[PDB]
Amino acid sequence: HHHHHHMVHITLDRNTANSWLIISKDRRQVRMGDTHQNVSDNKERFSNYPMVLGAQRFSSGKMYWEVDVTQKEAWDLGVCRDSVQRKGQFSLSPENGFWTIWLWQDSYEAGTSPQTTLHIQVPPCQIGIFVDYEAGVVSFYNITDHGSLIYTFSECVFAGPLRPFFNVGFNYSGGNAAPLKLCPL
Ligand SMILES: CC(=O)N1CCN(c2ccc(Cl)cc2)CC1
Repeated sequence: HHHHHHMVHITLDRNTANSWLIISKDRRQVRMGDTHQNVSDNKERFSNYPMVLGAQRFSSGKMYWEVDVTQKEAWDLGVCRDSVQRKGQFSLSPENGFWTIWLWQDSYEAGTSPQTTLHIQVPPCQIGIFVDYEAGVVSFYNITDHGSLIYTFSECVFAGPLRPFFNVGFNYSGGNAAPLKLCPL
């Protein structure tokens, strides 16, 4: 792909984070803590899952960023509506305002309803995410495999401002403590 020139500098929004997340001082890295991180509750925080939003809101244009997923067993990545549900149980789908892919139990899947199997020969250490607001497109790229396409959501109905979306996943196994990191431009 040739989307690199639409690179944007994403930072994480502490106020949206699940209360067990630890965000670095530079707001570029997030990981699961072993306990509640001693923050007050608020209506923005994701309650049920280890999720956080980027601070940036997008309503036009073309945007590209990259996320490091090295040595994680489970994670979700993509974009979502600013108005997504924060509290309680929900599935990641375009109907609920999410355009995402994930790793879970040694398989990669796109967050359609129902979910779609992905075909990845080279497990990615870094993921590129491309959003074309006007075209209604969200695409995912395998940076470890020379930028090969993972998945394209097309005919997207964004229906609002978009935010970068992250889920570091639970760490029941003791093998998923590693962070998500926003990679430098
Ligand atoms: C609990 C803690 O402080 N940890 C564990 C997770 N860590 C980590 C960083 C990068 C990568 Cl690739 C893998 C794992 C940092 C140190």
